[PDB]
Amino acid sequence: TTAPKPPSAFTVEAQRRVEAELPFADRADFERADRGLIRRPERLLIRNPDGSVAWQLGGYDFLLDGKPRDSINPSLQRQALLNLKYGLFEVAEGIYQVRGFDLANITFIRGDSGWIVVDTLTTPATARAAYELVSRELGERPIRTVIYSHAHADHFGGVRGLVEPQQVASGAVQIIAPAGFMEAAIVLAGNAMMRRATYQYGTQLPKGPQGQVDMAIGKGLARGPLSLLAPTRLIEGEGEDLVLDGVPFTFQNTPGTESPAEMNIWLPRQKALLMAENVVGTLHNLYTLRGAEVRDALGWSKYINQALHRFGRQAEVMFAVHNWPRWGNAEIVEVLEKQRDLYGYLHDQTLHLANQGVTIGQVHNRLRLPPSLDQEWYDRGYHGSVSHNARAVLNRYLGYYDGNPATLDPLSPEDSAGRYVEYMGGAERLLEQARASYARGEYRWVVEVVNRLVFAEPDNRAARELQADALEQLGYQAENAGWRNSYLSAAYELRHGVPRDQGSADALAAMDTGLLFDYLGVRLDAGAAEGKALSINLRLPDIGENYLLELKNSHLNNLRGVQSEDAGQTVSIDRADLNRLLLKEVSAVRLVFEGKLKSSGNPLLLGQLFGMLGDFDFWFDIVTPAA
Amino acid sequence: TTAPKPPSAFTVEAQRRVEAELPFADRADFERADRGLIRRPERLLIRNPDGSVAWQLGGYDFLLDGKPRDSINPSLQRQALLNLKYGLFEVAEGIYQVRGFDLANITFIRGDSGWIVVDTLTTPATARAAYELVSRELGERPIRTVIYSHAHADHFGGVRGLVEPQQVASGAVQIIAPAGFMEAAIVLAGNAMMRRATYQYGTQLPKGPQGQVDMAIGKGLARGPLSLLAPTRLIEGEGEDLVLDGVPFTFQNTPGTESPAEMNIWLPRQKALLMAENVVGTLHNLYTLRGAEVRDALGWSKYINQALHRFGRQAEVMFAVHNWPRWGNAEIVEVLEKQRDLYGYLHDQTLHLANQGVTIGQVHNRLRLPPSLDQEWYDRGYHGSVSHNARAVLNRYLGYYDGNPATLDPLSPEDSAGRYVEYMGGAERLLEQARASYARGEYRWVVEVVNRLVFAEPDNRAARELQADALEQLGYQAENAGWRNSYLSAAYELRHGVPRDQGSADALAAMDTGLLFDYLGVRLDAGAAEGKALSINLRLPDIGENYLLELKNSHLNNLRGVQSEDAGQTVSIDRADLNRLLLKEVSAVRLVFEGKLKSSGNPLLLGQLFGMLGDFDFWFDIVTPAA
Ligand SMILES: [Zn+2]
Ligand SMILES: [Zn+2]
Ligand SMILES: [Zn+2]
Ligand SMILES: [Zn+2]
Repeated sequence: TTAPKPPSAFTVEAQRRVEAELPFADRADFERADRGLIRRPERLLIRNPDGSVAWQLGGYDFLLDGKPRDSINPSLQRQALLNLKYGLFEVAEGIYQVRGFDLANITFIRGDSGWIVVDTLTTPATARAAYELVSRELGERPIRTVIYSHAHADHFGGVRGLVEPQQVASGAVQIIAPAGFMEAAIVLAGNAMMRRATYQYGTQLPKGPQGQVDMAIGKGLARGPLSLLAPTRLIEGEGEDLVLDGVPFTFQNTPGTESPAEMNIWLPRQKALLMAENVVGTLHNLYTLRGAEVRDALGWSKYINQALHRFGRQAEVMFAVHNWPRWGNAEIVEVLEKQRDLYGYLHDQTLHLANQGVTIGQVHNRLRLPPSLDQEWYDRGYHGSVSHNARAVLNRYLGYYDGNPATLDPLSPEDSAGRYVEYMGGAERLLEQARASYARGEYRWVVEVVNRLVFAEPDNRAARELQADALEQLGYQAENAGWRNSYLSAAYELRHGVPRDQGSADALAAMDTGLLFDYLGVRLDAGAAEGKALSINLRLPDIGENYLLELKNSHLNNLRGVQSEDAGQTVSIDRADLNRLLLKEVSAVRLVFEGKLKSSGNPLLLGQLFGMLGDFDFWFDIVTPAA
Repeated sequence: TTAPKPPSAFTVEAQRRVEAELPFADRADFERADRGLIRRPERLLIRNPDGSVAWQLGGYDFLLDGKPRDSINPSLQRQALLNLKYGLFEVAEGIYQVRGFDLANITFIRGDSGWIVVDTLTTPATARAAYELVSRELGERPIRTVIYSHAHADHFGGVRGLVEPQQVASGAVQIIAPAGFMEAAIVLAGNAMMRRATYQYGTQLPKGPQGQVDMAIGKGLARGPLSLLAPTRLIEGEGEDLVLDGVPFTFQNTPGTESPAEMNIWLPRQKALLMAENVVGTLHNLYTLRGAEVRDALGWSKYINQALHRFGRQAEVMFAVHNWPRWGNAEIVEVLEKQRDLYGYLHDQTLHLANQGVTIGQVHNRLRLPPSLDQEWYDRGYHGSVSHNARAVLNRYLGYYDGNPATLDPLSPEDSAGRYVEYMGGAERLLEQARASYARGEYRWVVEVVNRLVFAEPDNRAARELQADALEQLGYQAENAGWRNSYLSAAYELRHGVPRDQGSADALAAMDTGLLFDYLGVRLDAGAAEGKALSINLRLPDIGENYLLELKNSHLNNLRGVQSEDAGQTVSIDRADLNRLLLKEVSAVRLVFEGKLKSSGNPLLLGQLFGMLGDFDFWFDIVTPAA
């Protein structure tokens, strides 16, 4: 059988262990997530221009009844309910939030003549909707400044929902971001990341006690087009002290990079500290399970300390681009201290264990936070985990190899799986020992060993089913939402198979030209390219940039600011029309005829180059070897 | 039995496959490594001031006979012999090298009045010795400029062998390095890296056909004190065009970082291109098996291209800080192109496979260089490998997790080993199936499966022995020197056990104060620290720096440029005397009495803090669970 099973007796007992271990009697978050509430609309349903649904909370109803569900980790269930505390809130005099309209919060500060808005949610429809709500409850006011607190999609994504390019062009609206917003806003492993994110986000799970229940830092991500408007003022260096529509701001940039992607925001009139996504109601990821390059817990920790000493030591309220605010100085001082020490202790004690020989394969089973960090709800691994962050720190410093040459040159799991199964007595004997292991609760073992069988025999229904039951129990047990969603997506794929059926113009525009040709380079099919040599001068006059493109040895190179007399073709074309070409909104032919793609030399090269570009299927296999 | 065994029939056949696959008929490297030779001393033996031996080539004699040794990969044996081509060489008019006096080369350029020297080998004795040799053959000339081509120990390490601080202080000698030399010259996972490097360097193997035979980019590393003198001029930005002792230089920095750690060197009078350790007679590491953060193959590839277009297209000779030069423009153009396309194709095709779902656990078994890159000796994985570099690229972009939740929360190998062994019929039945696997040549399997048994039963002599035989055959087969040394060190540890018996003042001086207290932070024992809270203002007046040290929640913080009125102790002390304190050259007591460690507030804190600092045992276990 293949539907979700009930929590086992062991999982029930794991959930019990969690309530013994954690301070459920500390209920103050509930008193915080409700404070200053001005309006919670009855039912929230947000629609896109094309009529798809962007966001909706009704599927989380099962949680409103309050009652325990042993197929959800109880700590995760606590975070799940809190995240349901959506609507328009006051944070302090002239400071409002709409929370729970998307993954992130949006922040409206009262200027003398209009709004200063921090962040824009994920997609225009949810922004427009946050704004509609502000305007019914507080009075319609124009937006004079949008501020992007950092270079992520769930912060700049719904900007077109709030303002139009004409408003930016006239100077009616300024967009403010940290220097290096545009370098970081934008890929080269994008298909892999995205596929893997279907697990972390649980894009195929039902909302329900046996599927998606939360995303730690929000309920989930909104579904809609992606928008982006270039900022007009950058905050440089360490930061800058500005005044906007009469209101004083201090921006504190991620230190001491030339290219900050993020900044804290201090408002001295309200003594209000807006922490950027460096402090949230959860340990954050140093490594997102969907894959990216490991973050810097050491720098993270030092940046929080810098905030603590600059603003923390006078703050009356601290609030965030995810989750809910905290009020009062002592409370703010302690949280800052703890968030600081949590990233620091993750970092320093991983490396303490690593220096004593503990490996990337062992550290998550050795490292434990000390009580003062372990016992705060905003320290729980809902989003990042101690387990995968400790591995990530170690991986940043020593890489993926554990130093035992038994693992230096390892066979692919699907080429060793047959032999593991043979050495184990065959499929049936392996299944039989595994059932006994399951019946003892040994899920972290069972998923390891039966996975050897799924890779050996991917069409073995009984292996798949058992593997799924075990992964599912792990997911009911997970504190971590990405972990839970992963566990249940894998079970879902193993029981059913993967979908046999199945780009933002703003994001392509934001992409640097070098990076674009770097991506085209990743698309290059090496088979088709073997033995080919071509080179082409590319001139993009709308943006005043020249590249040299050289295909040799099955590698596509691109070199900014260079031209060669030896090129086989010289192609001139605005970046703007190159973007339309790449997005299939226009054809090469159409663009020559219009006199917008001029050429000289061999007119065929560019096309030959484009024709060697392969594409990727999205729904690759994860839990089985490739089909 | 426990001594090295003979190559198996399979290993013999693997070595044969290598000679069928590779262009041994391309012998030109031999004609290159000998060109311009002025002197090769008869026997090379270099001694340290304390009388230890720093360097010596006599142990490599077995290779001089030329004849095949099937316990060495034949391609590796080729690189091994070439690296034995040591001594004083002319590269071009007024350009000399001493090669094979240490891991790296040292370069002497003829100035009007003296030498300009590029790089200083690993330790003073080998520098002094390189210089002695130059001075006998070419005339003794003073050194006016030392240049560090990049921020590694085997480039700045033997500087005190060439010049003294008084010479730098008077202005008699300038030291030139890329901006950001001092940020990169210097740790936090140093014990782990070092222990692991005993495998990669083979520090316990005999020199011999069944032990160490080479280190790819040199014969090996010299044993001696580590020296470092701060540069006096930095090359900023993209680079700078200088003239030194009459001779024109162009420095090209690693682009477009503010903090270059490396630079190419072009000499227009000789049309001579000195490539920094970005181009060598080998694919280099993006990831060194001893562990560090993954390098940037994309940037690497673009930097070589920039060199190609700036200097490559007029170069007559290209030479290097490792291995031997290449002469003539066409040859130089092609190599540059290929080295460029090799890092590019590693990078772009890893990510092509990753976008199609291939994982970090599979990519090394899928990626193959195309013939035009595969068939050049300077493209062989002697140092880096295609196998571990492809994994490293993927790890940079997606991290260590393969996306299958069967591997998200894995049991430590020593906690799953019992069960793998139980499911496999017990120790004896597992050994018996493994012997049959061995007898078929299936070494990459055997080391995987028998390792499960060594972790289950580390005192099981037969498991250990079999595991060692298999790892040893893998090592005889390895093209890659770090891989070979690892394989044979693991065999060595499994047969014998690990050593039951068992800091540079210049390097500590070079360490930034923040980074030093970051390291003390890693030394902190979390047990001893639990529940403790102390804070201390540190003032270092020789260098004009103030730190705030705050111990809380079992984490030590340090904050540059800040003081607090609330500190429990204020300690003032020159960085210079703090260094002596840390190196046990002086005591705290001695330094108060001398009036060099002043205090106020609670005089005990600093000592209490130092007393919570643990230390690491060097010889931790790798191939067995901890003792
Ligand atoms: Zn973010
Ligand atoms: Zn966010
Ligand atoms: Zn180096
Ligand atoms: Zn080097």
